[PDB]
Amino acid sequence: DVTVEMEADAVLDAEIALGKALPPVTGALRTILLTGATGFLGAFLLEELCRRTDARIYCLVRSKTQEGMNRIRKNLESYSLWNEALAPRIVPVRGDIGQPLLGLSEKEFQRLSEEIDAIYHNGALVNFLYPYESMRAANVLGTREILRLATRTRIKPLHYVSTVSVLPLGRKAPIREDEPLEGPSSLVGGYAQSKWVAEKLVREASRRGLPVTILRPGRVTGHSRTGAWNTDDLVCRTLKGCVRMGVAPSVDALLDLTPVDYVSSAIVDLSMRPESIGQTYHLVNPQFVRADEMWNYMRAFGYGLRVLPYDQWLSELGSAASSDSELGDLLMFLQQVDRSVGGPRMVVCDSGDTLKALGGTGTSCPSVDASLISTYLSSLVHRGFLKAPE
Amino acid sequence: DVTVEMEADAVLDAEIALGKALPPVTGALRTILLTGATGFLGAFLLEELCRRTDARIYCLVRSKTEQEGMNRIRKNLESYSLWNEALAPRIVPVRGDIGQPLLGLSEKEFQRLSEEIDAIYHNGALVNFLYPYESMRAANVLGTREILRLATRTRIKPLHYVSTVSVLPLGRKAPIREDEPLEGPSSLVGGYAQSKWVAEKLVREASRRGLPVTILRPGRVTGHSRTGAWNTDDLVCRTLKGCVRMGVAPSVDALLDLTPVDYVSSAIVDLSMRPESIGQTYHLVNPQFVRADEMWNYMRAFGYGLRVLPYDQWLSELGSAASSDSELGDLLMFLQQVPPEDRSVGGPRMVVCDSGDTLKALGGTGTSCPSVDASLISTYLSSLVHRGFLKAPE
Ligand SMILES: NC(=O)C1=CN([C@@H]2O[C@H](COP(=O)(O)OP(=O)(O)OC[C@H]3O[C@@H](n4cnc5c(N)ncnc54)[C@H](OP(=O)(O)O)[C@@H]3O)[C@@H](O)[C@H]2O)C=CC1
Ligand SMILES: NC(=O)C1=CN([C@@H]2O[C@H](COP(=O)(O)OP(=O)(O)OC[C@H]3O[C@@H](n4cnc5c(N)ncnc54)[C@H](OP(=O)(O)O)[C@@H]3O)[C@@H](O)[C@H]2O)C=CC1
Repeated sequence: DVTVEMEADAVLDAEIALGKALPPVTGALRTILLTGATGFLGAFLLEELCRRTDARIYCLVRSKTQEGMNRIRKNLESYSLWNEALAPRIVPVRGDIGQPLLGLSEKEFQRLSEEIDAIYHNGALVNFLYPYESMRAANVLGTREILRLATRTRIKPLHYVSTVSVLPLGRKAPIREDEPLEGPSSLVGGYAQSKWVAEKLVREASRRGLPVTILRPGRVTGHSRTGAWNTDDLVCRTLKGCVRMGVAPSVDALLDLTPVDYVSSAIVDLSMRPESIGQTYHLVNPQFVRADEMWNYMRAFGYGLRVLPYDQWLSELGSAASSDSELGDLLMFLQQVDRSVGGPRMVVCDSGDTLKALGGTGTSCPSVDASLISTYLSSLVHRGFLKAPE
Repeated sequence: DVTVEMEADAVLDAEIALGKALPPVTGALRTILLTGATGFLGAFLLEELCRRTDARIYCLVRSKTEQEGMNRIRKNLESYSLWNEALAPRIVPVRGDIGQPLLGLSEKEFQRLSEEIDAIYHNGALVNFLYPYESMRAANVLGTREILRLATRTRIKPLHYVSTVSVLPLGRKAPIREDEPLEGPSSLVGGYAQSKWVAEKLVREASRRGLPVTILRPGRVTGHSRTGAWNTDDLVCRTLKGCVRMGVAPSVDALLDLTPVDYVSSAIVDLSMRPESIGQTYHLVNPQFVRADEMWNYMRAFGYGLRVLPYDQWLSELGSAASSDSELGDLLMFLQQVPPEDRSVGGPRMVVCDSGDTLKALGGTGTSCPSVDASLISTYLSSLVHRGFLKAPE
């Protein structure tokens, strides 16, 4: 039972504590550690942090070197977020969070525990096929070693990127941001299981006096103006799927789409508030969308789409899968546990405390309308992922 | 559930029968239809048939033009050290899709094929262990249905059908004999097993209706016993590279089966030209079982270090390893999908067959199954190292 190994992992080592660590900095941030800079959200996080702060962003990246900066640079460039002015703000740090001490020597880790003022832990292995064991190192031990730095030499505030996937599916009443964490058993998939464990670890460090914010994004999607978006995204995969065979599923679940520019603005905004310490926030769209509505938006852009019950739609996918290898790659994702006629289940959240904490900021989630979809679709079209609607 | 789809599908359409078709050739074969000439066994089949008959081999191949299909065929055999340019005039490439009605031919092309072809070796099939039954319904079931339609169109054509030992129930007290009929659908795991089960049900119905058919159930088919030739996309090649790469292997209960392709090829051709074979079913599997630890000993002997762990613990370390390793992750997907009974301590179950009826049929042919030993495994690994699939040892 995987649950037996999760519980054991959710225990934080006794020596991960404030102990005799010097107090957190009270002035402005001078140096920040960000993980996941070569990823989707990390890119907009990195760029947002350069804009809203004057701190040097230390970016932990997997690479063979000065090769880290190029990975970072390329990543931001793929989203239209890079300028040369960013280069001096960014300090790549060669590492691997799936290793002890983030893959640094004892000597390098000690130096880091002295230079870093605050931590934005965004890095994680996101994979919807792999079992728990696959993501144990990066997600569980990665977070454990983050807490180890956060408490080493001098206290460092931790802004932790978690997911709403830590909450049980198949629930009518949205989940409030203050409700405590449930059993490990209520969870499906190795990713959710790993993030569940990680958040347990973080909550333990918080209860032990480390200054921590917990941010649970929902389904994060493209930048609402430029439409910049990760095409390796399952949502993106699924979109091409339906397009290319001209049929979409009916699902009774309410759909959440949170543009990444909101999510990243929100993270920075909430991280800058002393009131956020100890708090959890659901960074999801305040406004939910229905299945058929997104289909309407997509027809309007020009793509034809027959609408089928989810079940009958997976069947057609199965058949088509024997045709395309990309369509098959998507079939593997959808062929697990949620396959019935009303679609897959998915969590529903309240974002009350978030909307409240952000009411005084210029940070508002974009609304999901036909205009946003067109921004997204046009982007995928112009970038070659999709063929232009006839 | 899918067994209900399976059962509906195992029903051979009414019109697929003998009726007014001219009887089968009784003279020498003039033309042969071979499916799957771009695949592994088909390459060896094609070479056996070319060597052992004087017929022209019509190879149904997926391509944009005929000359591309010929190039596809050509390249395949060469990858196995099977090609020879004397074979070119022997081969008649045939553009089509066995997952399409009439194999992807027009009514006119289909009628003309139904006039030319004297016998059918149906070896083409979608072999995929991740996809569901619905993904392989087209090639395996309706593909087989359409071949049976060809075999009964205009004039009768004997069919030699490559099935698989995987249509057989797993975990049974006795090695399944070639004589026992098919069990129900419910006890087959995986879309692949399920589509082949359906396909064999179809072929047996046609048989019952009087179509001359041979049913040939290969076991796990492996590299050529002398050259060591083998297709790397193979799940057994896949698995072996894994264990090598991560320096550990699982200890399993199951008796393993290894059948070199050159024995399968030859036995299929052999049995097919025996008139005693019609209506009969044969199990082309290695008569001698090998054990897990035996196999690990042969590869250590070749030079590869291998720790031995229990399947579940080996499977767990595979999980850990797949974090950074796409191809490791890829392999992990195959094994995680197997039902709990075959993901346990002793590892995956696997079927055990008898090949008595095959031995007698292949009394004196010079055709027998090579043995599994360090020597065979050395031939196998040298090839893969040479092909560059494997890094050499030490
Ligand atoms: N809709 C969404 O995408 C959601 C995201 N989140 C969370 O946001 C965070 C970012 O997700 P997202 O941007 O979408 O995913 P990405 O896969 O695009 O980015 C993952 C980042 O994590 C890095 N990473 C993974 N493993 C390691 C490792 N062992 N060592 C160092 N770096 C590593 C990756 O570096 P590398 O390039 O080397 O792989 C990459 O930069 C994650 O924690 C995710 O769980 C939460 C809810 C929803
Ligand atoms: N260990 C083994 O290999 C065993 C194999 N078998 C059976 O042997 C036969 C072939 O096995 P194997 O050689 O290993 O597999 P391969 O995948 O190597 O060969 C598959 C062959 O089938 C062709 N094929 C698949 N789909 C189509 C299609 N829609 N139209 C035309 N051709 C198609 C392929 O052509 P293309 O290249 O264009 O895809 C290819 O020529 C199968 O019937 C299999 O069930 C049975 C037991 C064991």
